[PDB]
Order: sequence, then structure tokens, then C-alpha cells
Amino acid sequence: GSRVMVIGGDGYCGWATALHLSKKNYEVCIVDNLVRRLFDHQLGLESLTPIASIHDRISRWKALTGKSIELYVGDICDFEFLAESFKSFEPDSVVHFGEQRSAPYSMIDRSRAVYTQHNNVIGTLNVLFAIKEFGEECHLVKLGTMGEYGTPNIDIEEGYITITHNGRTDTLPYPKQASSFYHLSKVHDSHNIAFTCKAWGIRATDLNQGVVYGVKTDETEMHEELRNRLDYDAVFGTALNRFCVQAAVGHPLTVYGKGGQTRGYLDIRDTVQCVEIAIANPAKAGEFRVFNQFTEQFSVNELASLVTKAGSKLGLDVKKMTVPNPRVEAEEHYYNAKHTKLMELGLEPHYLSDSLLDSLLNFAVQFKDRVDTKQIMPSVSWKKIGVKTKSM
Amino acid sequence: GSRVMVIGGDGYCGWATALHLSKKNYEVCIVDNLVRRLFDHQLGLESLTPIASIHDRISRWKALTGKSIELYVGDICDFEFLAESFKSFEPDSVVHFGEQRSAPYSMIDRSRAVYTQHNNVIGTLNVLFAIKEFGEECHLVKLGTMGEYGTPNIDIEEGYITITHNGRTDTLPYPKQASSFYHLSKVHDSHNIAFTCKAWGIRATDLNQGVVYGVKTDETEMHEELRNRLDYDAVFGTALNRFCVQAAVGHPLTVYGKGGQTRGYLDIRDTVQCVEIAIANPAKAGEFRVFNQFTEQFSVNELASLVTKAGSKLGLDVKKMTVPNPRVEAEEHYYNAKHTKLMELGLEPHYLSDSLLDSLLNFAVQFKDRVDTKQIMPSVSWKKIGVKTKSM
Ligand SMILES: NC(=O)c1ccc[n+]([C@@H]2O[C@H](COP(=O)([O-])OP(=O)(O)OC[C@H]3O[C@@H](n4cnc5c(N)ncnc54)[C@H](O)[C@@H]3O)[C@@H](O)[C@H]2O)c1
Ligand SMILES: NC(=O)c1ccc[n+]([C@@H]2O[C@H](COP(=O)([O-])OP(=O)(O)OC[C@H]3O[C@@H](n4cnc5c(N)ncnc54)[C@H](O)[C@@H]3O)[C@@H](O)[C@H]2O)c1
Ligand SMILES: O=c1ccn([C@@H]2O[C@H](COP(=O)(O)OP(=O)(O)O[C@H]3O[C@H](CO)[C@@H](O)[C@H](O)[C@H]3O)[C@@H](O)[C@H]2O)c(=O)[nH]1
Ligand SMILES: O=c1ccn([C@@H]2O[C@H](COP(=O)(O)OP(=O)(O)O[C@H]3O[C@H](CO)[C@@H](O)[C@H](O)[C@H]3O)[C@@H](O)[C@H]2O)c(=O)[nH]1
Repeated sequence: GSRVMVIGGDGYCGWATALHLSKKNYEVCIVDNLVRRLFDHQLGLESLTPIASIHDRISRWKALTGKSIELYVGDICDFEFLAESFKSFEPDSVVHFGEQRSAPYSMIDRSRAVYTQHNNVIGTLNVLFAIKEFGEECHLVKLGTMGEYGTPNIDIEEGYITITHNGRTDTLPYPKQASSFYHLSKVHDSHNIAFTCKAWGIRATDLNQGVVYGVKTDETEMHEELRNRLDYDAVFGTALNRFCVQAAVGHPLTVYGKGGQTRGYLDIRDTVQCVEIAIANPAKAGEFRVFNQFTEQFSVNELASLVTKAGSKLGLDVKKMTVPNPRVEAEEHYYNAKHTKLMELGLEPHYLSDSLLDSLLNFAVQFKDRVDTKQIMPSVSWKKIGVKTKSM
Repeated sequence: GSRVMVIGGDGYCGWATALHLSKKNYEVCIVDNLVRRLFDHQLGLESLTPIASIHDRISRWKALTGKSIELYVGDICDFEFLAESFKSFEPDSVVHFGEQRSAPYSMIDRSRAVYTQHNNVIGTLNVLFAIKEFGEECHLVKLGTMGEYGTPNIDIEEGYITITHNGRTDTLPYPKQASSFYHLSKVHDSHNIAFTCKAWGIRATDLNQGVVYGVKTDETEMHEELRNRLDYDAVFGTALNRFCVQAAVGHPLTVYGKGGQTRGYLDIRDTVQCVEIAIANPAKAGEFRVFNQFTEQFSVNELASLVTKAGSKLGLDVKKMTVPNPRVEAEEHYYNAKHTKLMELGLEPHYLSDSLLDSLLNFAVQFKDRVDTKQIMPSVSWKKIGVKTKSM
């Protein structure tokens, strides 16, 4: 074999997924413009883990396993490039990870908010048109986000909700309430994809994924050149990974505001398993499936406590600090999100464990010398965003 | 005064609104790149009514009344131009009509679908950033669309719905189900604006307007150079206006599919009244108001019957025809949309009448010689849309 095009395959979730699918005997290609690497240079950021070039990564996988992952380097907003890549590779499934995914990045200034929405929304439209024109039976596996739902006072469902209003009943798309220009772009993508499923018969699965944690997967650990990236800065780093690096270097854990912000989380090992399950059990023609892709819910305060306890077993004397919240969001809220569809399809989750935290903390300790502590604290305000292009 | 910037003020709703606000003693400017006129040239379309240039329109208003409407000609996706215009004029309210508004146009080909979403979504983001940066208390009056809601099996509310789910209650944004790339772009705009109201304290009113009919308003009838446009082609023309022109030239009324498609409608005289009411009674800081802006619901079959009856009084022997539907939409559906907010603020509606139809039909008869009958039938298919840029 089945052929899979992994858009955004040089990135954190995409690289792990591309190797996993190749190991599982799918024919794989990666489509990526490598702009994520340019943003690191522009903002003065760097991965905790040293990573190899995409060309060296692919060459190493071939040297170890004999399998060749094809590479197409270009911007999916350039339709000529996307169309040529689709016609060259002929995918049966497309996994779309190729978007600007950082909420803080989308809030840096007007230019970055506009870039986020243009890049994300137009790139996704181009993918839909390429599938329609060149391979209409191709299944689109799209990375959405649990952030599309916001934090309502009712249970969050997997994409749809059956409502009885004024004596009539209907099943409708779940109301969306995004809290950054990045999260909004995903809501726009999901609405666009749903329309094309109905109008054109597209088959698609929206994976509304929770926050991912971890750096190791079976394939990326096979050789140092296959190593994945691990972000810890305040722009691309996410909560748990950030807390583990902070603990390792002796920085107090950065709890934003009250710390009651609750979200779904999952191990990167489960990201790759879930994508494979969605590919192996495809949506039907005209169907827009929505899966809430996470394994456990945690508040920021709960994460801080877990990291503190794991850190104590390693002699790190972890401390916590309250950072005035750079974001506009609820710091105490109801949260009960449903997640059963992937489990019904066979997901065997790796729940957060003492073993995982010990391994991740030891990993951060091993590379603590590479950590730029100046990038730990957040400097991007949701309220103070302006129009001048900022230089960090 | 009070200062109002009318983005899209050379267009059908915008020109009528700009003159009305100027007559009502607001200081007005028009911001428009005139691209709508370019699309007419590119597609081979023309207004039923001959219209003057925007410069001659403004000069005539000044010659008649002594009032000067300021003009800024540029693309609001060019932030330097938008920012300079905002700083020059200093608006207290911004009315945003400046978007690609045709559903068929958005479905012509990939390039037009992408242009629609980029132009509309990025232009609106630029307006939000200009308000935040240069005049944070400025009230945004945005034209959304009744099409954002689609045709659910439950009553349609004015933007929000209170739901009880699994024993908890909350008031949430109403689920959106758009049916063209144009309608989707409005859903994206509404979600973006709602976020900025919460994050930045923006004051905004989304006017989800129904289909507009008519060509005359008090101000545009004061001199021939002030005349508004009246579209009848299958790309920019809308149902009632199209049926009146068809009746006048002897073309059978073009009912798409079964004809049970039901929508809200309103007279252009009410469009201008509603915008003025929203400006005179502004949203509060941080509030995202949503008004369903229409006065009556009609199915396409009902419109066809009304035009046939009015046409009989003028000796036109109106016929009807069933056209295989170019669109993907429900042709028989429940429809009960709420519309009380504008009435509570004082709206005095001009309900569809025998008098209005007689006047509109007589108007079409007066200019029947200008009608290009080759543009009456639809040639844009929702299902057959492709990637090659089409020449019409
Ligand atoms: N990291 C997480 O915690 C997390 C959690 C939930 C969902 N996801 C989702 O998974 C996806 C991937 O996230 P990630 O953390 O791997 O991001 P990443 O930034 O590491 O990877 C994205 C990749 O896409 C590429 N890309 C971006 N725009 C492109 C374009 N126009 N053309 C071609 N390539 C382009 C980038 O160069 C990069 O290699 C995103 O949709 C993200 O929202 C990630
Ligand atoms: N016509 C209707 O029946 C109807 C019904 C409901 C809602 N509306 C809404 O009202 C608004 C105006 O509709 P209309 O019928 O007057 O359209 P129109 O096409 O006659 O007017 C739009 C105007 O906006 C200008 N414009 C477009 N993109 C621009 C840009 N990037 N920069 C500057 N100017 C730009 C165009 O040149 C044009 O003069 C739209 O939001 C539309 O969806 C119209
Ligand atoms: O040091 C930190 C970092 C984050 N937070 C809070 O933790 C929550 C999660 O934030 P973060 O881990 O930064 O994730 P998101 O910004 O939600 O984004 C990530 O997780 C989303 C899951 O929906 C994906 O959509 C995005 O692409 C991905 O970047 C938020 O309430 C933050 O304010 C803290 O309190 N302290
Ligand atoms: O000759 C015709 C034209 C239209 N229709 C049907 O009538 C309905 C209304 O279509 P139309 O009048 O073309 O309006 P919309 O495409 O809905 O768009 C207009 O009205 C919307 C109101 O929401 C605005 O958002 C848009 O900007 C504006 O172009 C639809 O079901 C059409 O398929 C026919 O049956 N015959």
C-alpha cells in the first residue's frame, strides 16, 4: 505494498510515522519543504537532540533496512509541485502533517498569524484538489487538533453531537472554539474537508490529536542518524516534554497561570500506531470520520507533580514556578473528552508510566549541555501581538 | 459625525450602504480594489443596469448633496495599504463587504476556490489587526452569511445555541455546515473574529444576511450615475433578481432541481437599514454579536410562483423549467431560522410585495435589450470542478 504519502515527514510526528509505516511494509514517500528547520534558524531555536539532514536520515534507513523512502522537497501551497509529486508517487493514502503547528508561533505578529492561516488552509485545499483530480479513491488522514473544541461546559465528543432542540433531533458537527490562530486554521481545515467529503465523495479521517510526549520510537532508536527532534523552547516545545527538560537542567517547572488547564496527551509511540490503524481501516467514500486521538487527560499541575516525583528518583530536586500566563485560556475548567473510536479499532496504548518519565528525564540529563536556557521562558503574548514583524 | 469605513463600497450592497450612511450624516469612506469589475470583464458578464465608475459615482453624490465620500483604492490583503487607509481616515466603525461573495465563482476551478479563501480569510484577518493596532474601540460590522448554518433538521438560531448534553448545559457557537468554498470562507471569518473578540476585546457584529433582492434605494435613484448594479448571470446573479430578469426577457424560470431549497431573503432597502442599526447600536468591548439578517423565508418554487403571478399582470406569460442542479445541496429540507434581534432594535421591514415585484419586473423590461441570454443558464458544476484554470 500500500502506498502512503507522508506530507510533513521531516517533522516530529511525521518522521516517526514515516519510518514506522515503512517498517510495516507500506511504500512511503515524504513531501516536505523543510521550512520548520528554517524557523529554528530564524528564531534562534534548536532541538535538544541533534538531528541529521532529511537526506542523511533517509539514506541511513536504506543502509540499515534496504527500504527506500522517496523524497519530494517543495511547498504544498505550490500546486504544480504537489500535483507532480502526486502523479509521480500515486498514493493510496495521504497523511497530512505538513502545517505550521505552533500556537505561540501563530501569535508572534500579524505576518506569522497570516502565514499560519494561509499556509495551513491553502495547503490543505491543494491536497483535497490533488486527491480529487489525480486519485479520487485516495484516503486522506489529516492531523486536526483536540484544540478545535476548546473547553466547553459539556462533554466533548468525537467530532459530532446529537442534539434535541425545540422538539427536533439532529446529529451535527461539534461546535468549535479555538484559542489561537494556529488552532483556528485547523478548524478551517476540518470544515473544508467535511464539505469535500459530501460534495466530491472524498474519504477522510480527521485525527484530533492531543499533546504528544516522548522522543523514542522503535525505528528512530535504531541508529543515531534516525533520531527524532525534541523541542523544549517556549515556541515549539509542548508541556510535558518542556517540563522534563526543565527538570533536567534545574529550571523550575513553568506552570502558566493557575495550572488547571486540562488536555489530552499521548506518547509518540501511540501517534504512529494510531496513524497506521487509520490507514489500515480506511474511511468509506464520502465519509468524514473524526477520531479524538489521545490516551489520557492531565492538568498542567498534574504533569508538574508527576515530573517532580520522577525527578526525585533521579536526584534532581524539581521546583515549580507560576508564570503569568502569556495565553488567553481557561485556567480552571470542566474537561471530559470522549476517546473510544481508535480503541474500538485495536489501539493498544502506552499509558504514561514511571518507566517513560525515567527514560525521558535521563535522556534530557544526557543532553543537558545542549540546552539553551534563554529559550525556556515564554515571550509571546496573545494580547500584546502587534503588526511589526518581530526579530527574536 | 461618526466615521464609517465601508470596505467593498463599490459593490452591490456596499454602494447602497455607503450612500445611505452618508445621507444619514456619518462621515464615510470607501475602500475597494474594484476587482469585482475585473471579474465581469474576465468572465464576459455585465450588469443589467449600466453603472458609472466609482469616481463618477462619488463626484455625482458630491454635486447633488455637497457631501464627500473619501476613496481608497487598494487590496485589503496588502496590509501597508489597509493600515495607511485606516490611519488616514480614523474610522469609528468598519463595515466589511469586501469579499469574493459568489458561491459559483468559488467553484469554478482550484485557482478560484483558493483565491476565494485566501482573499476572504486573509483580508478579514488584516482588518482585525488594523482595528487592534490603530483603533481598538472601532466596531467591526461584518457581513457573514445565512449559508454558514446549512440546512439542519433543527431550528437555526442567531449564532448561538444553548445545549444540555449528558446532564450539563452550555451556550455554544451554532454548528456550521457550509456548502461552497465561498460559504466556507465566511465560516472561517466568523470563527476568527469570535476569537479576537475574546482575546483582544474587539467589538464585532456578524450580520448573517439572507439573499438580497432589488435594485432601488432612495439614494441610488437620485441620479442615473448613482445607479446600483443588478446581476442576472448564473455566476453572480441570485435567485429572485435572476427570475425577474428571466421573466422580462421571456426565458423560463430556472428552478434548480426540485426547487424546495428554502432561504431567508430581504430587500436591499433593508440591507442598508440593518447595517445602520448595527452601527448606531454597537457591540460592547469583547462582544461578538450575531444577527440573522433577513425578513422572510421562501423556497425557490415559491419565488417562481410569485414572479409568475406578478408577470401575468404585465402580460409576460412566465414559464418555468427544471434545471439539473449544478450544486450539491438539499432540494427538500426543514428550515426555520430565527430572526428577532434586528427587529428588537427597531427594524421596519419592507416585506416582499406586489408593488416591489411590479417595479422590479418593469425595470428589467426597460433594460431587456441589454440582457445577454447566453449567461442565464448555469455552467459551473460543484462536482466536476477541476484544477485547470478555466476561460469562460
Ligand atoms: N507536536 C505535537 O504535540 C502535536 C500534537 C497534536 C497534533 N500535532 C499535529 O501534527 C502535525 C505535525 O506536528 P509536528 O509536531 O510533527 O510538527 P513539525 O513542525 O515538527 O512538522 C511539520 C512539518 O511540516 C512541514 N511543512 C509545513 N508547512 C509545509 C508546506 N507548506 N509544505 C511542505 N511541508 C510543510 C515542516 O517543514 C515540518 O517538517 C501538525 O498538524 C500538528 O498540529 C502535533
Ligand atoms: N448579494 C447578496 O445577495 C448578498 C446576500 C447576503 C450577503 N451578502 C454579502 O455582502 C457582501 C457584499 O456582497 P455584494 O453582493 O455587495 O458583492 P459585490 O461583489 O457586489 O461587492 C464586493 C466588493 O468588494 C470588493 N472587494 C473584494 N475583495 C476585495 C479586496 N481584497 N480588497 C478590497 N475590496 C475588495 C469588490 O471589488 C466589490 O466592489 C459579501 O460579504 C456578501 O457575501 C451579499
Ligand atoms: O511550559 C508550559 C507549556 C504549556 N503550558 C500550558 O499547557 C497547555 C498545553 O500547551 P502546549 O503543550 O503548548 O500545547 P498546545 O499549544 O495546545 O499545542 C500542541 O498540542 C496541540 C494539541 O491539540 C496541537 O494541536 C499543537 O499543534 C501542538 O503544538 C496550555 O494550556 C498551555 O498554556 C504550561 O502551563 N506551561
Ligand atoms: O437561478 C437560480 C439561482 C439559484 N437557485 C437556488 O436558490 C438558492 C439561493 O441561491 P443564490 O440566490 O444563488 O444564493 P447563494 O448562492 O446562497 O448566495 C447569495 O446569498 C448568500 C446568502 O447567504 C450570500 O452569502 C452570498 O454571498 C450570495 O451570493 C440555492 O438553493 C440555489 O441553488 C435556483 O434554484 N435557481
